[PDB]
Amino acid sequence: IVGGYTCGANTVPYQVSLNSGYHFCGGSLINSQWVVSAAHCYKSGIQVRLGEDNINVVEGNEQFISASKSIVHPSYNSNTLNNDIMLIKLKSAASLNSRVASISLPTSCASAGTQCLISGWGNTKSSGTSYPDVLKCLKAPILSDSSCKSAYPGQITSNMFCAGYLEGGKDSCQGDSGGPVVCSGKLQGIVSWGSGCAQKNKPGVYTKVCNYVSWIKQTIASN
Ligand SMILES: COc1ccc(O)c(-c2nc3cc(C(N)=[NH2+])ccc3[nH]2)c1
Ligand SMILES: [Ca+2]
Repeated sequence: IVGGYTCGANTVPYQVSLNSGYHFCGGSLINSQWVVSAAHCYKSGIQVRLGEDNINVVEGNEQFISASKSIVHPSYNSNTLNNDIMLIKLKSAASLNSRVASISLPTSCASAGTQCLISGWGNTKSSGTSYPDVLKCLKAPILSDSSCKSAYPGQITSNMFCAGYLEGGKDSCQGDSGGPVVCSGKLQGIVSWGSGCAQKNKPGVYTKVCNYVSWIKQTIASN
């Protein structure tokens, strides 16, 4: 997260760290046994880490659960990143409390101008790598589709939305992928891609979760 602030331990209780021996992606807890992340975060050997704050120290509140299966969206395209969403089922259910809680799925999509909270342990520099130990937060607004499409002409599908600052300086970055974009208490986006990080006129692009709620519910209902 570039230009963000320290969230504070356990203030984002649905945030998970996808770990394969190091933090590689973010994710969101949607019920005690399922996590939602981005399809480009897929790999086998995924341990889901809940209740985290400093990902390098065990401080208490952490629950490490192995993924029983990951379900990448069948229409995911790794060249365009269209349908960049993945569901991970956990081997065992997490104990939900105040530090580990699920986030609700939206009933409607969000509008441009909606302010959302993006969080993650991804890079904090737009030039070079500085990964933090604790979770960073950034409040960013969803942008209008016309500004999004003028920024990435021909690269935005109806399953993507832009959120961020066109003047540059604040954005999500590498390491943040798969994590949550929460607006008004509802999961509206999944960190997906961007051109560099916090560069002017290059806002972050996110998976538009409101287009997948029936797919998520139908898939969880059958697995
Ligand atoms: C270069 O290697 C990788 C590998 C996986 C990623 O998700 C990313 C990545 N770049 C990203 C850029 C952004 C952004 N909003 N500017 C957000 C997530 C990203 N994730 C980069
Ligand atoms: Ca920790």
